[PDB]
Amino acid sequence: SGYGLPISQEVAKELAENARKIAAPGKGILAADESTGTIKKRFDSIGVENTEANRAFYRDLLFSTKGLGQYISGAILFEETLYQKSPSGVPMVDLLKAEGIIPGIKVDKGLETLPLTDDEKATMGLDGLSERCKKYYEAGARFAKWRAVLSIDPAKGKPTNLSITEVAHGLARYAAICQANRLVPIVEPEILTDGSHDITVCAEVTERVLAAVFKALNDHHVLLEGALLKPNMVTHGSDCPKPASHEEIAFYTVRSLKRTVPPALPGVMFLSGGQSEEDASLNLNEMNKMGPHPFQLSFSYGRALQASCLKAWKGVPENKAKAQQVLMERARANGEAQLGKYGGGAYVY
Amino acid sequence: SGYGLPISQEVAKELAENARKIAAPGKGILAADESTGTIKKRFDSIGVENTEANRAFYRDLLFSTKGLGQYISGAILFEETLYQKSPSGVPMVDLLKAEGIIPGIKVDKGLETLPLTDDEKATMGLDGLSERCKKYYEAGARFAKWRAVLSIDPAKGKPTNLSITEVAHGLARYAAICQANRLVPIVEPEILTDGSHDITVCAEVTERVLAAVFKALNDHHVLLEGALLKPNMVTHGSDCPKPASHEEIAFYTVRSLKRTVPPALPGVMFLSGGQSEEDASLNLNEMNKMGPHPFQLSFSYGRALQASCLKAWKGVPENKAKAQQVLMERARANGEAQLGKYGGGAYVY
Amino acid sequence: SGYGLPISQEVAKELAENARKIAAPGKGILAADESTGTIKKRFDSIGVENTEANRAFYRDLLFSTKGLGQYISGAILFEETLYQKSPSGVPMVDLLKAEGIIPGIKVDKGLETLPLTDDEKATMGLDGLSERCKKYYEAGARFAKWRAVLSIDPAKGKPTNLSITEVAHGLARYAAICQANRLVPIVEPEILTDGSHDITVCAEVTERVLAAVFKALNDHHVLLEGALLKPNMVTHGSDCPKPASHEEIAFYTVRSLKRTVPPALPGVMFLSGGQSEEDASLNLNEMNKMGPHPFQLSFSYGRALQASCLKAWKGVPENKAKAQQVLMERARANGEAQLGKYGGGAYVY
Amino acid sequence: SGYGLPISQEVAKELAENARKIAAPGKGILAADESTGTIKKRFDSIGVENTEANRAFYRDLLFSTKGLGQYISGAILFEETLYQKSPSGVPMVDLLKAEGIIPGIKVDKGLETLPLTDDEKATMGLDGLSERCKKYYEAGARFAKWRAVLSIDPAKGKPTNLSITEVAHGLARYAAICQANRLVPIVEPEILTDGSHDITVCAEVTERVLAAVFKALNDHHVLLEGALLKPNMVTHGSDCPKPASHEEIAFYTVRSLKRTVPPALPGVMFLSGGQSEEDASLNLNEMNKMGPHPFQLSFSYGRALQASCLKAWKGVPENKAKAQQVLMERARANGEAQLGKYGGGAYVY
Ligand SMILES: O=C[C@H](O)COP(=O)(O)O
Ligand SMILES: O=C[C@H](O)COP(=O)(O)O
Ligand SMILES: O=C[C@H](O)COP(=O)(O)O
Ligand SMILES: O=C[C@H](O)COP(=O)(O)O
Repeated sequence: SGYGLPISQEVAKELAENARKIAAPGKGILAADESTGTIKKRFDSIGVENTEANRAFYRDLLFSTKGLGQYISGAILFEETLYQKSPSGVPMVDLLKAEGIIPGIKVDKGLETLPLTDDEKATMGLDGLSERCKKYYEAGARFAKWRAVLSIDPAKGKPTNLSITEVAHGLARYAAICQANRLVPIVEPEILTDGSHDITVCAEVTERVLAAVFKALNDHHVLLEGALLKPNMVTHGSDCPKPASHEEIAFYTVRSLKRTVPPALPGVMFLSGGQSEEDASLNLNEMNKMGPHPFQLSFSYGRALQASCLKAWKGVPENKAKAQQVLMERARANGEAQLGKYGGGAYVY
Repeated sequence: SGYGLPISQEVAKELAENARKIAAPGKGILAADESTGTIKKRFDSIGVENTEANRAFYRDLLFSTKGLGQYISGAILFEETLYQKSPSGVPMVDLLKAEGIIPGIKVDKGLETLPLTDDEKATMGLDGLSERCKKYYEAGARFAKWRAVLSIDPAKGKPTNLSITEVAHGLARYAAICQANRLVPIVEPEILTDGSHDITVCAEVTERVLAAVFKALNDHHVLLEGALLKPNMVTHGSDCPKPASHEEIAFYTVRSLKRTVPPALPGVMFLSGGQSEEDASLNLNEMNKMGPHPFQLSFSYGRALQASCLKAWKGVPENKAKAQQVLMERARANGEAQLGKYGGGAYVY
Repeated sequence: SGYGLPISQEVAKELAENARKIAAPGKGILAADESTGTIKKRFDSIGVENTEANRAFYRDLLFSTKGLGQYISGAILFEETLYQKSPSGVPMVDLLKAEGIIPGIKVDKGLETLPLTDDEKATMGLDGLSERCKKYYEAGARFAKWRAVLSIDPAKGKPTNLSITEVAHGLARYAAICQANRLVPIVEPEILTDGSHDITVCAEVTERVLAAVFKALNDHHVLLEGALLKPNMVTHGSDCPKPASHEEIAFYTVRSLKRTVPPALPGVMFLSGGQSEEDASLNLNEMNKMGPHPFQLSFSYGRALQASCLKAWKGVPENKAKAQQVLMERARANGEAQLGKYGGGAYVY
Repeated sequence: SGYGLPISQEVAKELAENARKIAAPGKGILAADESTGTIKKRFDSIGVENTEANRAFYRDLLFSTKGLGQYISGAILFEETLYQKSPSGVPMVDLLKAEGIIPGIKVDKGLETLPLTDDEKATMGLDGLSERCKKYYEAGARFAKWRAVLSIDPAKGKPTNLSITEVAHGLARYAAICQANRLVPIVEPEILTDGSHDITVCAEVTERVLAAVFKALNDHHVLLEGALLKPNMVTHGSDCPKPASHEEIAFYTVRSLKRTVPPALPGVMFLSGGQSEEDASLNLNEMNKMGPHPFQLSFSYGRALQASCLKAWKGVPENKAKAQQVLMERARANGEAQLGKYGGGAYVY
């Protein structure tokens, strides 16, 4: 009767093979999909003018790092970069392919307030998405990313039912559209750290959100075997004076996932959401000392892979090698953390 | 806590006043929002080439009909027409204002298949909708329309849960966005007549769909006082050899509405969905002999107001007067039907 | 396919005829279904020992009041009373029939905390309900009542999603079971007045609860034509120093109903929930000066019909006539209030 | 705000420890909770009169089998048996304790048709359940069982939305009540094999049902760490002429679980639902050659553990030893199957 028509075996096999390649042991994702405006903030941190040439130089600096593919399975790109050439004229996608890094593409169109909420956000982008996915696949992308955002505010009842319902609906539609176009969807429901709530509050909210997200994925006929999750870790709020221990973050994060995520999903690729480079590595490492797990626990890091790379680049060209060196140090740290083998650098029901 | 923030009293009052003006006794809506392609079919029925000049001539023929505002409270426009001038150079909106007809604007971006359904449709258009609503309000629109489509197929389980969920979600988001921009949303969940199902099947499906739609409107903080519903009448499927009597259509249609539609909604403006001009009038008339009702039962007709107008125009200019004459005959028929006073032309639980 | 099987036309007609008889103009319900324990509190207010003989005397005092049927369409009984005889040996149901008052029966089994909520309540009683309904119908009952309870506490997020979901589920199951056994279900989702919240908070919560209740009634195939609603009025919380004006209570109460209740429902029979006898009458009267309405707005009062009757009885037999006199005064007041004709005694979006 | 209050750490630890003991490697559950009537059918198969003495003899035959605890971690009892003594006067629970088998208790009150469905069933029993759980815990029970039933009928749209919603609601309420009383809930949503549908239809329906069940468990604050699932295997319908291969049943069953069941659940204890003793063992064995899994895959078998035991007993006393011998043969077979080590006896997206 009215059940989902069967997905194409050929398409399903491609999605599942690529999702498992992205969630490969000892590897994770480099998130380099900062929009034209978000990257301005980054370039401002080191005093660089946001010219197309500078963005091309920096993304070339990242993707032409020799040996990066030992630790990086995929790279999320902004649309500009997907169709960009390096200063030397090499397509960015060809830099990735030479390292065997799978290109991915951010496909949402950003955030808009839900009417009559206290500044809670819907993620836009479904219009034309299917046609965009087709073009992006032809350009070399094999996975996609769509970011939704929720916030915790006990006094205001955030996240409200409408926020959660909207986030889940947008992610499920986006995920099904991606899979119909041969792109592995990264499902990113980010619960922001804003506030002074405890780690146990983050855990409760994360559980409620993921339960809703995965029910909606099921309702929309999303193939978990060919999808990835990119959630927040479970942590104290950012206004808390003391950060939770790495063991605490690891425990509550794994618990929240095991309570809500069906194990057909091949990989959970965490966002770093403002954490320091070293915390992001140590928190992931601590989770993978608790393994083996029913899914790969790994990373999809932007700031946590690039912070020191930017401060070492400083917009100054000649120290490109130094900047690439520190990117490799962080890629190695997080690849080792995926295995629970990172040596440091720099049950509750 | 996490309830809807209060709507602006000033905005709410405008929406409610305009919704009641649109649902005025003895009046209804002229649906003239045929897209550039849908109008080609119409012009083909009488052998007219779909030039911008011909579309402008025909829409001018409609909106410059003297005295049309006695029976027509509002006119739904396609975007082209909202910003168009008549052949004589008068803005289409000024033609409407001269008759005191409120301009309205279709804001959805059409239909797209839901992945892994049997050709069941999502309605697209939320991206940029809020900004479009602002521009359309400045151009003179005071209400909007968004068409969703469902079909009945018992053997295939249509409409499936995913279809209904998607339709309701899109309509609720669209309605809340419209109201945040001072536009009265017409909520159109059209259940197609395709198939050979009985009128009682149409009634069951219509009830399930409207129950879902109105729950979602509530979830999204939509102000029913400043909204309108544009549903199918409840009828036999179009493949049935005998059409249901007008009394039967009237009974099951009113029953389906009274079982699902809260009476804060000011107006139900039916689509004609393929009915003949005379059936559309007689079916509405029969419902309003059953009055008084908790909401206005009226019309938002395209074909049922224009069919004979087109065949009388034939693309030939000079018989503009004849064509306008027959438009007035149908506008009067349906205005009188709104009052249950149309004289004809041409309990089950 | 998987839609509700059609209700029996014969059963549906009986339910709809009896629901409309209960919601008759100028009449309402006497709620006399105080359990054996709840009545102890009442008898304690005037110093009477809760013997079966005293309960029989008092219920006989109520139901043998000459002319009560001019204002009382139905009487809700506790099970004991349904099978009880007056001190003179006349069955209580025969007293009701002699006045043409329809007997009704409370069928829930009281409240139990939902695990891991802050003392939020499920209503129990579905087990054996269908068989109880059959016996109660044979004993003369023609409608039933099932009380659910919610509370407002913004700091604790009450009513929580689980509370609302449970209330709606229990009411919908109970209502469908009643109708399968030829009993009109009174659907009572009582939002308690406890707290210091504003009337606008009560309105928001009442809207959310009723939207959920009526969606669940639809999901469970409940025939609205053969059902009744018994909601709280919309008021300030009981800890507020100033009580809302009668005009304010009337406005927000009617608005909350018209925003959520489909007009196929024949009647809304308010609970008085702690209001004084005179407030209960004046608040209902004010709503029916705002008529005519899409459904009957009337009363299902316990305390608001009996408070002075008890204090006049005092457990002293001989002043049975005085007590019956004051019951008639309150029955007349509320019957007149149903018509908006009570002369007193003793738009916001 | 309105989230679940924290479960008691002491209660949670007990539930999780007992759930893991029940789901112990190489062991599973003996389902001996046949009601007084269901056992009549069994005794009739071999011509035994359903006297309390015969039931006591047979349950004693089962539970006094020497060495049974090597393969049986728990035994589900009917209430009669929980408070029964063997013919020799030993309490049934003491027989279990002597083998280290954990006693469990069936707590539902059977099935009742949902009004206006085509004979789809609600499970009754929530009324008084919490108090029953307390008494059963004092009598020695440490886990409970509640059976819901769904059927597949594509032409009738079964299982309908109402069936699934009801099943999920009843299971979630029951599970939360059990855990509040220190009993591990076995969650049994049995999809019947009735019909001629393919194994892929069973897989689709099983996925939809389990997705709904686990969302409802989350909504009701059920601790997955202290719960167990008892689902149907995924198989062809019982009217199909050819039974699916053991490899096919194993593949689709594991897939349906991994697509819907969060891995915090410690154990999935399959019902045998009419399968032969040898099929039940071989199908489980085939699943555990596919291990290791994110949860224990094991058995909760009635017929598949007792069929030959009954036919060997024949109601004749003296061959008690023979009957116990064959029970041990089947207990060993299924314990070995839990490990994927049973030697036989007697990717699709
Ligand atoms: O974490 C996800 C990405 O950083 C979001 O990028 P964006 O802010 O440009 O949408
Ligand atoms: O009934 C609604 C309108 O006729 C839909 O117009 P459209 O086909 O151009 O979207
Ligand atoms: O308002 C409803 C009834 O007064 C409830 O009676 P009860 O407390 O005995 O359940
Ligand atoms: O599979 C579960 C049990 O066999 C059900 O026992 P029952 O039929 O007595 O409820």
